Amino acid sequence: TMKQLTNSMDMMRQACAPKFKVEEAELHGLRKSIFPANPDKELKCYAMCIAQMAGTMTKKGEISFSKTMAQIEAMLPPEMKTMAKEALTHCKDTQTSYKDPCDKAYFSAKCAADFTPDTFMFP
Ligand SMILES: c1ccc2[nH]ccc2c1
Repeated sequence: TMKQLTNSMDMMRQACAPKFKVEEAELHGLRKSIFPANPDKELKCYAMCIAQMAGTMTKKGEISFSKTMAQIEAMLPPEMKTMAKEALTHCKDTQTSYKDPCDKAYFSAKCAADFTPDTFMFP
């Protein structure tokens, strides 16, 4: 149900957010696909914390396509799996443009948020 998904996301937020000096409005906006254009590293590294928590960012700091697909199939309602997978496919190479894995995580999520703002949700 959406409550199971939302509660899951809140859990990840609560584990990651305290470790970073994020601005409250900026953190809140991510849940509804509102991604600041050029935020400070606190918000970007929060996004990495979340990716690592979802187990989709490796130790080496790459975002795994297969692991993100699997998370999509497990966590999303059947009516949302298709756009999420299309978003992932559209944004799969965003990470190759950034050396810093906080940028990799943040701008890959931002890519997905820009691509499908009506559906994307971030912890
Ligand atoms: C940021 C970027 C890519 C991601 N895949 C799963 C979580 C996540 C967060």
